[PDB]
Amino acid sequence: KGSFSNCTVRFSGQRDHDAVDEFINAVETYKEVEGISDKDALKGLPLLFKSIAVVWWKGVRRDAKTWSDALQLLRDHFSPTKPSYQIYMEIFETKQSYDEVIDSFICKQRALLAKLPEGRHDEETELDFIYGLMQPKYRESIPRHEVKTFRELLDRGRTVERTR
Amino acid sequence: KGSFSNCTVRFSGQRDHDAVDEFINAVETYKEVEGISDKDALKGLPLLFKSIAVVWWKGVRRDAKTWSDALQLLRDHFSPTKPSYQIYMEIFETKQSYDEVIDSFICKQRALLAKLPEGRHDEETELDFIYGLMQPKYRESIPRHEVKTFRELLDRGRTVERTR
Amino acid sequence: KGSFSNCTVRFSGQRDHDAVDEFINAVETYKEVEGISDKDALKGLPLLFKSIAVVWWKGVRRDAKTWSDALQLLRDHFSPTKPSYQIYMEIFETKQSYDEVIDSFICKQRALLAKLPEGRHDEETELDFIYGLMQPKYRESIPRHEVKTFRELLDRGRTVERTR
Amino acid sequence: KGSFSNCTVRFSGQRDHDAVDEFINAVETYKEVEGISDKDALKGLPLLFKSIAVVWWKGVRRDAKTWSDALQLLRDHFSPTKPSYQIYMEIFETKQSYDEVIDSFICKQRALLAKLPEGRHDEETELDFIYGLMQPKYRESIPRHEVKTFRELLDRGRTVERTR
Amino acid sequence: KGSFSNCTVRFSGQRDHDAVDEFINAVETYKEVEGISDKDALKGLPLLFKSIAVVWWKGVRRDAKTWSDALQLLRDHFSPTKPSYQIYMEIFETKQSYDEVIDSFICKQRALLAKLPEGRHDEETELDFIYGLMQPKYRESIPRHEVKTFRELLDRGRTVERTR
Amino acid sequence: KGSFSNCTVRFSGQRDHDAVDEFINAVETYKEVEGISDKDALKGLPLLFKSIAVVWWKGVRRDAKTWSDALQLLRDHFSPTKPSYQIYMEIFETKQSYDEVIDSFICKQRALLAKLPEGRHDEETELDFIYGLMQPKYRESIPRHEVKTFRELLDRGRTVERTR
Repeated sequence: KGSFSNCTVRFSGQRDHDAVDEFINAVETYKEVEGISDKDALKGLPLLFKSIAVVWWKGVRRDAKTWSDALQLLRDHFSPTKPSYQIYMEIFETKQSYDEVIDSFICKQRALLAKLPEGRHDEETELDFIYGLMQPKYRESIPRHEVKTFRELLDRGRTVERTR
Repeated sequence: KGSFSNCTVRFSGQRDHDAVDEFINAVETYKEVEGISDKDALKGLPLLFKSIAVVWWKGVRRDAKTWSDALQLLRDHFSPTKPSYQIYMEIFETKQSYDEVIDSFICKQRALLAKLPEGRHDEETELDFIYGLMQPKYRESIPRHEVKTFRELLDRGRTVERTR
Repeated sequence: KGSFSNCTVRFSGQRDHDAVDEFINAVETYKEVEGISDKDALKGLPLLFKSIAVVWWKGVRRDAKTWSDALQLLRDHFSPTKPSYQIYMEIFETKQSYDEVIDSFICKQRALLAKLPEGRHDEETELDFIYGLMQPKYRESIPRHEVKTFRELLDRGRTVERTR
Repeated sequence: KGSFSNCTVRFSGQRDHDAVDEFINAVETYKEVEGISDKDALKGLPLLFKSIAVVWWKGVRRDAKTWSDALQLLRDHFSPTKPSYQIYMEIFETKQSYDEVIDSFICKQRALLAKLPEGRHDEETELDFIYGLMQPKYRESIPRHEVKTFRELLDRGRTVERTR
Repeated sequence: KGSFSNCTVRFSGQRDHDAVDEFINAVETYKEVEGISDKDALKGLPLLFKSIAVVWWKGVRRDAKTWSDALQLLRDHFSPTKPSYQIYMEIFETKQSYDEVIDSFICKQRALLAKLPEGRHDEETELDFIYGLMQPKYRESIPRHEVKTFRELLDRGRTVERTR
Repeated sequence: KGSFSNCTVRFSGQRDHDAVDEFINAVETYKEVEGISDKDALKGLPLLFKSIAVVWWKGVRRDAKTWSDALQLLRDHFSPTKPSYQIYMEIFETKQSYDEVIDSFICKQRALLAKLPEGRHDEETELDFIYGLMQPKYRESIPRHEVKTFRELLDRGRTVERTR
C-alpha cells in the first residue's frame, strides 16, 4: 500500500511561483493516483518539508483543520498574489531592446499581463500594447488597424524576421 | 489504469518541425494506449512543460477547454505551417553530398515534401525530382524511365550500394 | 505485514537539540501514518540505531518496557528537554538586524514560541512581543492597535519592504 | 493492463547490423515474456522510436498491417539481411593470431556461424573449419580425430594454455 | 513475507567488537521481525559478505548446518572474548579528557566493562572506578558516598553540566 | 506482476569465481522470491547478458532444454573447476613473508585448500601444513603437537602478535 513515505519531488520554499505550482500539482496528482483519503493526507504532511519550511510548519500547525485550508495556506504564505499597480508599473518598465526575437518578447509580456483580474481586458486592449512598445525596426513595416486579432501580429512579424 | 503520472518524453520549445511533431505523436499514442479519459488528460498537462514553454502555457490557459483545441493551439504557435515558396526554395538549396546512404536522404526528402497541400502532386512528379537531384554515383547506372513507383528506386539503389 | 524496514531518517547521537527533535518528530509521525501497533514497535527499534548509539542500547535496554518510556529515555539521555524559563530568557535574547526579510524573523519567532505548553497564550498576547522586537524601519509606519489578526503584520510589512 | 510503457532498449537507426539485431532480438523476447498480444502491439509501436526514425515512421506507416510485416520492414529499410555466401566468404576471412585466448575465438566463430539456417549442419561438419583455422601453438599437440564432442577442444586447449 | 532479499547492513571483517556486535544485533532483529524461517535463513547468508570475509566464509562452509552454530562460528573468529587482564589494563589506560560530556564516557565505560564474566562484580564496586576516572570539574562538587545507584551519578552530573 | 524485466545486478563474464557465484545466487533468490515458473524462466534469460556473454549465448542456445542444465552450463563454461595437481602446486608456492598478519594468511590458505575433493583431508593433516608454512618469528614460540585443533593455532598466534 504505502502512504506518503517519500516522493520524487519535495519542497524548499524559494519564493517563486513556478516551483510551488509544480510541487503542489505533483502532490495533487500523486494523491489522486494513489487513492489516499483526506483524513490520512493531513497527518502525513510534515514528512515532505525539509528546509526552513518545516520550522514554518511548526508554527502554523494548529491553524489548519482540513486538507483544503491547509493546502490553501501554502499558496497564501509563499505566493504573494501581487496587487494591481505594481503589475501595471512593471509592464511599462523595460522597452524591447535590439537583437531580441519578437516571439519570446510577446510571450513574456502575455505571461506578465495574464496575472490581472479576469474580465478587465479583452483582446483589443491587449493588442494595442505590443505594437505600441516594439522597436522602430518592426513599427515601420506593420501599422496599427491592419492586425485585428493576436495571431496576425506574430504572422507579419515572422516574415520581417525572415528577411531582416 | 493510470492518470498520466509521469512519462519519458518532454518538451522544450525549440521551434523546429521534427521535435514538435514527435512530441504530439508520442503524447497522442500514449493517451490511446493507457486508456486516459478525455477530460482528465488536460488537468495533468502542465507537468510536461519545463522551459520557456511554461511561460507560453501560462498566457493561454484560458483559451482552450477541449483536448483537441489545446492540441491545435500547441501546433499553431510552434510549427506554423510555413508557405509553399519556402519549401520549394528549400528542396533545391541542398544537393546530395558524397558517401551518404540513399535511405536517410529519401526519408528527409519525403518528410520535407509532405508539408505541401495534399492533392497538388501526383506520384510521377515526386519521382522526377528525386532521380535528378542524386549524386553521379547513382545516375550513371540508373537512368530515367526505368523506375515508376517510388519503391523501385530504393530497390535498384540498394543493389548498387551493396555491389559498391 | 512489515514494520520498520528502513527509511532515510536514522539517528546517530550528535548531542544537538535540533537533530534529536527532528528524529523524534519524524518517527512519531511515521508511527501514526504507517499504522504500526504499540506493542510491536519495541521489537523493531534497533534497526534504526546504526552508530555509537547501538552500543548505548545494549546497556540500558532493560529499563524500558513500553514505547512511551523508551521514547522518554531516548529523549532524556541525549537532550536536556529545555524548560520554559530558558525559552523566555532566550526569546528577547536577540533583536532584529538591518536588511533582513520580515518573513524569516516571524517564522523564527513562531517556531521558537510553539514549544511552549498549549493553551496558556492566546493570540493577543503573542503579537505584542514581536511588535516590540521589530526594527525601527518597520515600527515608524506600522503602529500598535492598527493590527488585530496575525496576518495583518505581514500584509502591512510587505508594502514597506517593497517601498524601500 | 499495460503494454509497451518504456524500457532501456530504444532504437535510433545507426546503420550497423549489430545494433539493429540486438534491438530486434530484445523486442522479440520482451513480446513473448510480457505476454503482449499480436494485434495490440502495432498501436504501441512509436513509443520506442525517439530519434530520426520517428520521422521515418510517419512516411511508411501505411505499408504495414500486421506485426510480422512491420518487423520485416524495420529490418529491410535499415539492415541488408546478409545471405549465406557472404557469411561463408567471411568466416575463413581472418585467422587466429598470437597471444589470444582460445575461448574468445571459439565464441566468435560459433556466434558468427549460428546465423546460418538451422538443420543443415550437424556437429561433425562444424569441427573441421575450426580445426583448420587453429594457431599452430595448438595444432601441434592436439590433432584431428582425437576429439569428438565440442567440449573436448576447449578441455584439451586449456591444458596447453596453462602449460605455456 | 520475504525471504531475505536485500537489506541495509553489511559486514567487512574489521576485527573490532562494536561493528561485529552491531552486525549480529541487526541480523538477529531483522530475522525475528520479518518472519523468516530457521532453515531458509542460511541459504541467503553469503549475500551479505563483501570482502576478505567472503574468503573466510568459503573455508568454513562445511562446518555449520544450524543457524545458531553459524552465528557462534561468526562470533568466535572476529570478536574472540579477550581475557580479563587486557580489559583491566585497558580501563586504566585512558583518563577523562576535558570538555567531554559524561554520557558518552559512561556509555563507553559500561560497554567496555560488560565484557567481564558476569557475577564477578556487584553494583557497589563499579561506581568507585567511574568516580576515580572523572575530571576534576566533577569531583570537587560531587564527593564520594553521596551516590549509591548508578543512575544518580548521571542525575547529579547533568545538573552541574547545565549550570556550567 | 513482472518477470525478468531487469535486475539490480547483471552479468559481465570476467573469469572469476566470486562474481559468477554472486550473480547466480542473486538470480536464484530473485526467482524464488518473485514466484516465476521454470518454463517462463528460460525464455526470459537473454535479457540479462550484455557483454560478450550474449554472443556466447547466441551459440549454445539450442544446447540447453530445461532451467537446470542451462544454469549448470553457466558454471561449466566460466568457472574452470581446476584439477588436483595445480592446486597442490599452488599451496607450496608462496612462503609467508614478513609484516603479514597470521589470520589473513591462514584464511587465504584455507580458502585455497578447500577446493579439493571432500573426504581426502581431515583437520589433522591441515594443522601440520599450516605449522609448516610459517616464518621463524612464529615457529620459535609454538611447537607442533601442542596445538591439537585448528583454533588453538590462532589462539597462541594472537598472543605472540600482541607482544611482538
